[PDB]
Amino acid sequence: SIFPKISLRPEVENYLKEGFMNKEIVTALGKQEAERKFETLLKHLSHPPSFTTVRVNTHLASVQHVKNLLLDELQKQFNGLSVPILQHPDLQDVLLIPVIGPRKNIKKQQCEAIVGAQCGNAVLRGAHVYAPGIVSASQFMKAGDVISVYSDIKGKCKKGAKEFDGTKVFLGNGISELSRKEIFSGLPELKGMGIRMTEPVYLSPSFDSVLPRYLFLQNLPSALVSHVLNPQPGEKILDLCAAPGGKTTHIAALMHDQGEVIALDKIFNKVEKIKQNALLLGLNSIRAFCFDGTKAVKLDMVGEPPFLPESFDRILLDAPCSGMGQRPNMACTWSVKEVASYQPLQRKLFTAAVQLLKPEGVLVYSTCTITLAENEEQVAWALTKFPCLQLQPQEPQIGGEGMRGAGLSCEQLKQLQRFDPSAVPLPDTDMDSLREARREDMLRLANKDSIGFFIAKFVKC
RNA sequence: AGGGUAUAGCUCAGGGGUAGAGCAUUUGACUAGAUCAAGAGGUCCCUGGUUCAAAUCCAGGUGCCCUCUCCA
Ligand SMILES: Nc1ncnc2c1ncn2[C@@H]1O[C@H](C[C@@H](N)CC[C@H](N)C(=O)O)[C@@H](O)[C@H]1O
Repeated sequence: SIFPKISLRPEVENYLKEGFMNKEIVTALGKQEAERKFETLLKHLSHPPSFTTVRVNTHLASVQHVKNLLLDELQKQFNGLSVPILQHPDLQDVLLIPVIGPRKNIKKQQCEAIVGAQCGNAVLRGAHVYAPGIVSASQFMKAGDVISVYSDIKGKCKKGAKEFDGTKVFLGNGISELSRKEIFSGLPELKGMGIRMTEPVYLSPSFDSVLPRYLFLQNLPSALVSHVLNPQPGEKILDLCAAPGGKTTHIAALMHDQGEVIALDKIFNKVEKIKQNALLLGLNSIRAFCFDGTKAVKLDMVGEPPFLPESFDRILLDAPCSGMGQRPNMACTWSVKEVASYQPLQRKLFTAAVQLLKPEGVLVYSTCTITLAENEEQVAWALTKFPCLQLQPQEPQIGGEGMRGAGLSCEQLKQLQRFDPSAVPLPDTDMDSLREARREDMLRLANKDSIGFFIAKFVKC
């Protein structure tokens, strides 16, 4: 609708093109169709998901209670607007709030401000602009000025600049709470509110300091993964790549905090974020460690990692990925070598995971990318190198089936869960569209118009 | 068969030979700054290799990073 295609390097876009236009897809669909599918995808990746999905912390508050509190909250934030809060029938602990946008009738002010691309993407998802996000502002900006926020999607604005000739994207208008001086004078690493969004292009609730113990902002497929893994209370679970611990805390909540959830991560601060989250939401079965997942299998001769092989009941490999399925992602200035730089690491982590898995155990491999080399190909490779593993059907089945190209059978592809951003057209929701909307339409919208994601389920013998 | 990155206080260009921009900071002028001018600034991460010569190219080392909703 409103935004152009995702600004990719020619080589990168041609890489992905090679991915989506392979011999098998061309055979089963034709070039004229597959190409349009690809372009539709690239057109969709620039726009926010049409649904703000919120995971309920069932270990501290029920879904009903949280829903009511969030009704009061939306009553407060939207000055008494009327947006519904659906409850997913398949994902029992997930709430859905529709996104009101885009709004093309926003009048652009003269006082401007430029945020980081990531900050912009956050704002489109219903976030305000906090001080560390602003990388540019009109030199005459005072606290209280109604300013227009623009997103430096290319990430080319050098911080502190008073002018920018590069690529900007209008995010909406907001009331500033800081002058340009207060932000760029001296070097105070200051925090807090910077720009209170009052007229965003996409209208979504702000989830900063609201019910921190009860909520967790989480994409629908991400919340789905922990359900697919299906952890039972009392088991031993381990997710190699865990931080900041969304799926970790979710797993812990699904087990009623009864069992043992070991979370690993490579970066220290990230592990600290895991611990902070677990302590916040009230989960005690979570134990986080700063450790290389590729070297997590015991070899030398000495409860901390590394662990003995076949010592975990269930393992979640939420492997690091290109993140090409991210929405909204209006631009990506990556090298092709950078985009395809993940398959080896994913394979190492996968091997380490299989070694650490008990027989009859479950291994769930999940990415947030769209590439074949990081998804279906990794499944084929996994089923080839490890013959003990065997692909399993999943519950709940929500996303589409696997993409042809890895040489898998249709029976195998039906057991994968690939979420396609180009599944359904972009819904330009407004209040009139809200009122005359069948619920079964909204649910399908929430299930289809999502970020790029891929889930695969394995069992050991 | 993992990758990217290290340059001025901050944010980043550049590039085999005399160190660059924006902002911040300093000074002067004009009526504290939506004004003008002026200069202050860096063993270019460590080590080794190629080379007449490496801040630049190569290798190793180390630090930081590779969002899977919101202090960016
Ligand atoms: N070799 C590695 N071993 C363990 N963790 C890694 C490794 N490389 C990257 N990571 C971590 O993988 C994480 C990828 C995250 N997106 C995981 C998100 C997490 N699954 C969640 O749902 O909240 C990064 O934060 C990395 O710190």
